Amino acid sequence: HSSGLMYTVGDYLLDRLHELGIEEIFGVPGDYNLQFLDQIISREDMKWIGNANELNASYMADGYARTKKAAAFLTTFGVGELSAINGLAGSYAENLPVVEIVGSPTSKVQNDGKFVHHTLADGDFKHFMKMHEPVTAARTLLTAENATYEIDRVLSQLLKERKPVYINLPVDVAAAKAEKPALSLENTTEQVILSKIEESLKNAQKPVVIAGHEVISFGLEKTVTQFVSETKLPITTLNFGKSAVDESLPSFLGIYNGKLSEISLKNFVESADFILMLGVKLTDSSTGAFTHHLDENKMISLNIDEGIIFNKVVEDFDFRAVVSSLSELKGIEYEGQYIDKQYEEFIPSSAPLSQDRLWQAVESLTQSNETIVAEQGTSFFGASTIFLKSNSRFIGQPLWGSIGYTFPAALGSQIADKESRHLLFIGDGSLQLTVQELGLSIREKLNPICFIINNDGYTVEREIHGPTQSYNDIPMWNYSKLPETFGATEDRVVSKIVRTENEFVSVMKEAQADVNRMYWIELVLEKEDAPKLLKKMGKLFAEQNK
Amino acid sequence: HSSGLMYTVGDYLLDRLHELGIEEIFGVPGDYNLQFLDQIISREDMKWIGNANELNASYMADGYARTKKAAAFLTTFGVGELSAINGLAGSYAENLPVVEIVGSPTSKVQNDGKFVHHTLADGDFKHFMKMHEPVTAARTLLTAENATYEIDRVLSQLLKERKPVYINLPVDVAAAKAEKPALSLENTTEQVILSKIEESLKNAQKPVVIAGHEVISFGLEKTVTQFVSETKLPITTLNFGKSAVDESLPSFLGIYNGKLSEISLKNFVESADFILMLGVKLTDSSTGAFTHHLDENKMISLNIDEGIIFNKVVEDFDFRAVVSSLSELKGIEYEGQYIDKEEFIPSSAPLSQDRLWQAVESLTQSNETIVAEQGTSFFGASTIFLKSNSRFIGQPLWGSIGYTFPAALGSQIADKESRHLLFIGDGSLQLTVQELGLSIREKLNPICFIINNDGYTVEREIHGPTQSYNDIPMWNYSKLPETFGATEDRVVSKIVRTENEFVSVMKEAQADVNRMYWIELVLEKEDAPKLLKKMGKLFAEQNK
Ligand SMILES: Cc1ncc(Cc2c([C@@H](C)O)sc(CCOP(=O)(O)OP(=O)(O)O)c2C)c(N)n1
Ligand SMILES: Cc1ncc(Cc2c([C@@H](C)O)sc(CCOP(=O)(O)OP(=O)(O)O)c2C)c(N)n1
Ligand SMILES: [Mg+2]
Ligand SMILES: [Mg+2]
Repeated sequence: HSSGLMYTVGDYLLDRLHELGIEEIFGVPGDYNLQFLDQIISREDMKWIGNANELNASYMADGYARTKKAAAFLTTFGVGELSAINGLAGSYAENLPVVEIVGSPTSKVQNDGKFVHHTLADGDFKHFMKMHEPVTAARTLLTAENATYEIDRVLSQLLKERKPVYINLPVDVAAAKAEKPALSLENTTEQVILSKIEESLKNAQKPVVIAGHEVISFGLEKTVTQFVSETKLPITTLNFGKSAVDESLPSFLGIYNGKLSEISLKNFVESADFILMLGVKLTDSSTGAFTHHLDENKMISLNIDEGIIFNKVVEDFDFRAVVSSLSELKGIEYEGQYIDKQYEEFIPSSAPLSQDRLWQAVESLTQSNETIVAEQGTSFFGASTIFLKSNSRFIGQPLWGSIGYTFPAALGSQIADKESRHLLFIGDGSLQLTVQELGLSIREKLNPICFIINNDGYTVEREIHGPTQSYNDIPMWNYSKLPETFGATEDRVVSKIVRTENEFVSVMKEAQADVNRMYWIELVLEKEDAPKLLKKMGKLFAEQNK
Repeated sequence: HSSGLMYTVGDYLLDRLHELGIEEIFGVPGDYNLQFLDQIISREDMKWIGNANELNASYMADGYARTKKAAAFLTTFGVGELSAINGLAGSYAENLPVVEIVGSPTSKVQNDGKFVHHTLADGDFKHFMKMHEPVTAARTLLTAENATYEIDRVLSQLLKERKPVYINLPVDVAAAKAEKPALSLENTTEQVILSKIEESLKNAQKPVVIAGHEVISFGLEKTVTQFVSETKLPITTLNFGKSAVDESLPSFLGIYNGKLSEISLKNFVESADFILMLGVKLTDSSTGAFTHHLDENKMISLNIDEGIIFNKVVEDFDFRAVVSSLSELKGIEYEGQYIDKEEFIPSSAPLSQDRLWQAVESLTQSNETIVAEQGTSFFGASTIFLKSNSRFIGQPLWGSIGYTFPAALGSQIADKESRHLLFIGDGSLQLTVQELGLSIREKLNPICFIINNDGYTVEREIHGPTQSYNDIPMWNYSKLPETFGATEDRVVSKIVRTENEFVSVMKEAQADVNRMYWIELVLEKEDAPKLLKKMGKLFAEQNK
């Protein structure tokens, strides 16, 4: 004790999760995990945060992982795990270190082949783990004797690749005896790679660094930011991995998005004489539908699973080790120009809110040490191009792109860093998929600023195909009234409806000033209104489907 | 004159769905399915009914299947289909004929291995179909050259087994040319089975029939009901397959649930000299945690996959064909007795669980469908005797909480003339509440009871009665319809606390066929119906 005044498999698992930095476990209870849940409740160093449903729990764990750099959630066998699998798939796609724990029937029930609840009544308890093979880096069915090695094996794989892993935990196994961990869980080609990077950077007249999502996966943002700060090297990111570096760096150019990039940024990146890509994946939504021009002949790219050194593929290196050794490089100093930074100002009028003006206002009014979370739809595509301030971050999911993700994800991220004020931008259509975590937000007394874009349906989809087709319409809820209906009082959540630019600035300032309450702001915009980038990207998506 | 002087693969699929009797398609749009969606919207013979999310869409299609006897839903590649997979798993477990259509990127995009949205950015577009293998009877990724063959193959498997099937439909493939279908979709072993059943029923002095969920799967309820009515044979069902026969039959004994059965029913079933089981599976929640006593030496059981004739296994038979030939058997008439069959008088007393289900039993009418969610609702409602032409939807094998709300709406869409009564707990409603918008848009008139007992009471009864994980955030449930956009001409919302209030509101609801009823029932967290008090401890022992 600080004052100076049987261990089980369940304790071992929880101790290892604590080592990973996890202080909160998400999910939904079931009879097959209640005894292990008791162990979670008893922990002084970690909190159970129960969700309304398992898909939302998986999304929430993903957001938490993006900020905390590790996460865990708990489901019940069959019905819980299968409800969550789309969230885990997203975590695999965008490479987030999430542990799913699945409580399963006792070893004896499984071995007896009993037709119990949450099964297909065929006595086979292994179908569901098999179904997770494509979306997990490692998976295990624990036994009393295998538990400590199996837990360590799969969590070591989480540390190695920062992809999700899967632990099936039978009821009786969690209660079985174990002993405390003895040790914690935590170069030639690597040194060659560093020498070639050093040589290339020093010889380059116009170098450019491109940082991506795998930097975020490994929590290497501060490391890359420091490297770029010290060397003054020009840097850009895709919208996939936005905030992989601090956007207040003087050498940060903006977001490269193929032919949809700002012209001066596009010209700079595409005329660079050397390109260093760190943890980047080029996807449709992050390259203006594959209209990027990045010359492999002038490039060294480093990813988790491979590196390409001027066209030579290498696999025998550690991505984290190489990136962390970049500030052993001395004497690299860019002496050229960057591009002109446009002046950021927003002067409101009484005009009704429009998309392009909305994002101009958000850019101006967002502060340092805030996290912007933006949903697929007008929100992602508008917010993607805003210049973030010092120590500010971004969460978007452009590869997996599961609408509804951002609401639970914003809440998980907000729990992960209570000192970083989260601003959520989510569409009306997207909120309807995951709205039930509003209850959790109230119970946990979270204080994010949530903006719900009521544009009477799926505007991003209207921009791609069938602008006046009925399938792009949704039932209109009274969005501003949701907190009250879900049990919130005025001293917990402040709810608003905003129609004009003047109203938006007033509420935004009011919300930003009041750090001790959650804000729930219904923004009314026209269904035909889309931000400039989305008007362009919509037609590219449409072309891709022809 | 005086002088003497196109059809596509998408259309083909929709024509086949029409053939299956499907008039509504559920789901959620995505760019990879919008052009196929245009084809659905254009149809005169079926309607797109868009859901809030895909899990709910799969649940809704399942409920629709239970009543309509076939169903379809549409998702987008990756994110849509994986969101729905728990619903499809439940349809596989409980054997419902649901078709999932997944809209996927163009064949060119797939062949080029492009890193497009809703993928793992590895160029592989086959992972998600593989993930469906254990929960589908058949699956296909359509090409322009195999599309009609493959549609017919998988829909024929749906007809054969009545389990869910899966069709991945690339954008360009749906728009590819096709020709209208040339053919419609559709032994001694069966004769021996029928003869052995006939002989056993002829010679039996105390036969009993047990009907199960696979009867519901094949739409054989009326067939089995007719057979039992003609022969006067004693019949029971498990709670898994409740309403596989009409419960108003004179020879309907009640629900057999192992040692938790009513004593006279248990004694009757377990002393029968011959047992005929039709489409039954014995599961923990449907046998009082495996405390049933059914002697295979006295039994002929028929299932979709397998038949057992006095311990001898048979497989070369058509389950539907055999069940459909039972009314042709002769010299079968039961001449014995059954088992012996209180007026419900309400008071101002606060609502309690056992009294609630007594009231429901007394007030339920003919031509209703009762839907009951895992929790106090299922365990209470499962023993109510249904009136004539009334049905039940419960999911005791798969047991996914939240299922019943979308399922109840889907079933209600499937049969507009059966008034649906839903009993769902507060904890369960919180998983699937967003389909309230759909119910309002579609002007559905079910009667919905939400059991507000301040958390997960069934779980409290199993383990940790005062542990914080059994608590949930309390919503103002009665206010949900209003907040989701309902007006008073569409939904009537109320909070009910007493027995008098309950009888009044249920009667009021049943009398008003033109509006939806949304009724919050207030009960204590410690209160559970008698069956659940027992089952809670049996689950606890099962997890030792
Ligand atoms: C789980 C799921 N289902 C379906 C989709 C398809 C889809 C998107 C594809 C393109 O990813 S964008 C979109 C509409 C989002 O509408 P909104 O939230 O109202 O946003 P806004 O009106 O501001 O554009 C859908 C349904 C998806 N991405 N994820
Ligand atoms: C999708 C999902 N998640 C979790 C469970 C576990 C579970 C049940 C296991 C046993 O199936 S029963 C139950 C509580 C239901 O609570 P309620 O709806 O408030 O019902 P009541 O309070 O009336 O008992 C849960 C969470 C489940 N069945 N399905
Ligand atoms: Mg919208
Ligand atoms: Mg409850």
